[PDB]
Amino acid sequence: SLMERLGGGGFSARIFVGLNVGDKPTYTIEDVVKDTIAIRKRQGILPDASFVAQRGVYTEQRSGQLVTENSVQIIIIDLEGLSKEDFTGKVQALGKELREDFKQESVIVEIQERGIVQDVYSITAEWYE
Amino acid sequence: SLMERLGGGGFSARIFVGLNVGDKPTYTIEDVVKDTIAIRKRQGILPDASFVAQRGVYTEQRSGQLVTENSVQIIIIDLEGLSKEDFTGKVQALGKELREDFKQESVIVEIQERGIVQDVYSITAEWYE
Amino acid sequence: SLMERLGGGGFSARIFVGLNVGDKPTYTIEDVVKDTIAIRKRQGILPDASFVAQRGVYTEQRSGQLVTENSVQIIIIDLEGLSKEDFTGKVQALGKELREDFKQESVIVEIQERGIVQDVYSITAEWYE
Ligand SMILES: Nc1ncnc2c1ncn2[C@@H]1O[C@H](CSCC[C@H](N)C(=O)O)[C@@H](O)[C@H]1O
Ligand SMILES: Nc1ncnc2c1ncn2[C@@H]1O[C@H](CSCC[C@H](N)C(=O)O)[C@@H](O)[C@H]1O
Ligand SMILES: Nc1ncnc2c1ncn2[C@@H]1O[C@H](CSCC[C@H](N)C(=O)O)[C@@H](O)[C@H]1O
Repeated sequence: SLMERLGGGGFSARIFVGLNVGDKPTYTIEDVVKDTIAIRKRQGILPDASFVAQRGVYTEQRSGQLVTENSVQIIIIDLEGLSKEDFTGKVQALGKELREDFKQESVIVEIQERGIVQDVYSITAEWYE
Repeated sequence: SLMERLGGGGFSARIFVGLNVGDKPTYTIEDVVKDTIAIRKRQGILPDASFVAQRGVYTEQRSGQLVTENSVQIIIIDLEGLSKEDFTGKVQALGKELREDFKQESVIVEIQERGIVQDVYSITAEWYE
Repeated sequence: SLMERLGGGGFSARIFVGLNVGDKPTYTIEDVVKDTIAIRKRQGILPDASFVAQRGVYTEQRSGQLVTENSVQIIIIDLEGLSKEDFTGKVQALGKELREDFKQESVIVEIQERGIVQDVYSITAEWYE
């Protein structure tokens, strides 16, 4: 076998997507897998990724209620050697669309370069209050 | 949606908690979720976290027996902008209490700052020998 | 309890192993656990590790087909204080053997030092074309 060293700037990302809508369990990990594939295909990017099922604990921003849900940790290693701006923008757009598609108040996105965190973002719904 | 960049020094932690007591499967991931919520509430800290089910392999320290168990990886991203000392101390106290509550010989704690590991600790029972 | 700070250069690794052979679901996480234990024992290294079940999305290299499979993320924290070369070589050998044992086209290996990625490798089958 060949020991192919990955090129590029070593970008990766983690996205956390919950599966409750409010306090109601609603979605499944496979829903997130399929939606992520669909989004990334429309970006023209290699969709390859890992999806980890989790239990998540989250404090709702508006009410302060503490909720426990199933959630998904999406792990993306850039295998295409994208620029920082290209990779970051495509991951941010994916996170923003996942938030909409799953009716989420927040989606958390973490961008890394050689494992060093460049940015952690909370993508937050602007539902009118 | 709003792309809220997380503030603070970028602290996060990982805690590994096994669910065997010795070679006996005993606990579940939901037990760890509930206990973690309870501990963190008593700390006055936001409990929000992710919990990943795993299979773990561990060599017992006293006997050298190799055990395979279910285990839990707790992932904590600091969203409150705590100081290094505050966050580190609260994570260490959580790990220490989890070790007691689940009758564990070891709990592993990893503290990161912008993804760079600051400390890896094994919290080890002092059972008399 | 004792708060034992881990020594060494802080090496760790992640290995991603799929459970499809081509487009056919074939293996299970427990197969990977058992094979990893067996390999690491023959290396004379402490086998201790964590194994995370995942859903994985992968583009096949030769055909371009997009496949969704179950997969396993192996997380290895070096607790023995190995040298960089020793740890890296033993993780690479484990990844290479896992690729063979599970009839995989690719296995992904990531080596970290204090969380900073030193290398990401794709271990790729040289099946004759
Ligand atoms: N501080 C933190 N550290 C680690 N994981 C966290 C976290 N805050 C949230 N998470 C993870 O992020 C997931 C989604 S956050 C909450 C989503 C919710 N359903 C909504 O509508 O907004 C959680 O389930 C948890 O797995
Ligand atoms: N070197 C290593 N690298 C990665 N994960 C490890 C590890 N050593 C232990 N772990 C993880 O840490 C978990 C708990 S360690 C063993 C706990 C045991 N039940 C006790 O009573 O002490 C394991 O199940 C495994 O998931
Ligand atoms: N770019 C990427 N980012 C994150 N995870 C990835 C990835 N590419 C692959 N993976 C992970 O790596 C696993 C194995 S890669 C594909 C293995 C396949 N069965 C083969 O025979 O080659 C996938 O299931 C996925 O979990």
